[PDB]
Amino acid sequence: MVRIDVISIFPAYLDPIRQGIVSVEVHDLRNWTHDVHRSVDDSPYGGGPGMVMKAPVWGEALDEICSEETLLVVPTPAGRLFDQRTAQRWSTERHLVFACGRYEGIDQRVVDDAARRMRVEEVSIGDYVLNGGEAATLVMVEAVVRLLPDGLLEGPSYTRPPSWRGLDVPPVLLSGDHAKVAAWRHEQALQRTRERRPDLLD
Amino acid sequence: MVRIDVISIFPAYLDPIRQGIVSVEVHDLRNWTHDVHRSVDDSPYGGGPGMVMKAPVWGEALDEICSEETLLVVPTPAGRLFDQRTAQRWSTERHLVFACGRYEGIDQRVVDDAARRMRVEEVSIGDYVLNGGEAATLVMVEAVVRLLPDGLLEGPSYTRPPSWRGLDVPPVLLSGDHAKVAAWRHEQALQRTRERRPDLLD
Ligand SMILES: Nc1ncnc2c1ncn2[C@@H]1O[C@H](CSCC[C@H](N)C(=O)O)[C@@H](O)[C@H]1O
Ligand SMILES: Nc1ncnc2c1ncn2[C@@H]1O[C@H](CSCC[C@H](N)C(=O)O)[C@@H](O)[C@H]1O
Repeated sequence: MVRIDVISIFPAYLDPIRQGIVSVEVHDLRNWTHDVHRSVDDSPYGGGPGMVMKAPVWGEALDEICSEETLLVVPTPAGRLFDQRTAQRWSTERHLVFACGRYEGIDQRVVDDAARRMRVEEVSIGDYVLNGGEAATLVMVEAVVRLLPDGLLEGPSYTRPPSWRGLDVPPVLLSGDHAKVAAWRHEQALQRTRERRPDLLD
Repeated sequence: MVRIDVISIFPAYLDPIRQGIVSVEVHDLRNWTHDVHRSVDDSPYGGGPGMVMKAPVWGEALDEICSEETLLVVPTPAGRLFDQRTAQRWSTERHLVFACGRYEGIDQRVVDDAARRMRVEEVSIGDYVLNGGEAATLVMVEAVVRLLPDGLLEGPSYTRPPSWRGLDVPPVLLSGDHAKVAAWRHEQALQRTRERRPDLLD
């Protein structure tokens, strides 16, 4: 079984995450604060464009939630790119903890302290900016959980009816020789990949 | 104002999307079915590993929801990569419709028919596989809405206290000359980018 914990100051954003193999629990980071303000952020050392999430609150939360078996994931635009191989690799883990940042991110010493006792991966889901780690956590959790018990883009798929609004299903798919269908699909996959993702051809 | 419509067979997955500039409405695709089964999928022409979403249900839904001003987004792993420039560009639109696929995706003629009357972008959020377009829609909507009224990864940030669990904030950030802080941050950004995203240096 894989146990998944998510820590966030917007726990309700993880509501879709529910939709004996996997367990999910979402925690409010403000539960490990001790001040009337329930403060989780503070001013950046060196100056900066926003606030930074405090280390003591995070360390206290991670002390309670994680153990030596934990793989701690920190969603961040400064991370390694999430990919299918990463999702497969994480699917074998027994305990994933997703630490969701907001503001400008989490004080670096949270990760440095955690790495003393567990494994930690900082991961971006793509080259675009979100407000927080929660949506990235939804994507990574879904990608992983769907893996529990070539290199061309996929081309177009069709289903019935054979004609719809003057647009016909390509005849080779209707008149089906397996070899001809595969050939047609490979050509479509290659053209699509050239058009949309030339990086995948180098 | 930007009006955002999402169409999905799992409308509840778009619940976080709520958290005079932007309007969001989620629709159940099965509302445009007419059979007792509320069927939205059918067998792939040419053979295939799964079912394909029917065109007539989608065209009927898109007839009701879209107009000539609409930019229709189809989340798909076969799409162009979503990026920050795309999110900025979409933030200027007046009407975004997100067509969420499941199973093996949507019959290609849905996109071909829609492109007769509107603009259509097929977009992937990254090189990993989800079950459906709904989580990708959460990411793209968040990236866009946060834009409404260099090229190195960001390095580490710190906030108080200056020492925590034997880990000190780097002294240059505490003893702050603006030029020295910027220099230190540029070096950290460069090393981090080399380590985690060498593709960004080519
Ligand atoms: N592409 C991405 N992948 C993973 N997490 C991301 C992400 N984009 C943003 N995040 C999450 O969002 C948090 C804040 S990033 C946004 C910072 C702030 N709004 C600003 O002025 O830019 C990060 O710490 C990370 O947890
Ligand atoms: N990286 C990505 N970016 C955008 N949409 C994606 C995506 N990965 C999956 N999707 C969405 O998920 C839908 C089904 S893809 C999964 C297909 C099926 N479960 C299988 O056997 O592989 C796509 O049509 C698209 O809407």
